[PDB]
Amino acid sequence: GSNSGRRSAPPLNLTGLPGTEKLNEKEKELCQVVRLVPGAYLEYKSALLNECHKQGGLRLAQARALIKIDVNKTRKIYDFLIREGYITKA
Repeated sequence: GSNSGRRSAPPLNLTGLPGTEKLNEKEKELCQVVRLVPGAYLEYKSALLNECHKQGGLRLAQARALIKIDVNKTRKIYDFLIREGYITKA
């Protein structure tokens, strides 16, 4: 047999959603705790990476504005790429 991409299914809605099959063990908990969606987060994560590299020097404010899905919701997604290293904080 081989991997199935199902595992024990994380909490909230994100066990067989479109993208969780790629969500890493880290991003998974980040979206689950924030109740986010796979494709949704996968999108903002990609756009933020391209824009941040284009403008170079994007901070949290730009995140809550570009992907203004909410208040702490964007702060958690951005604080992840920022502290992780995917993007920078000015």
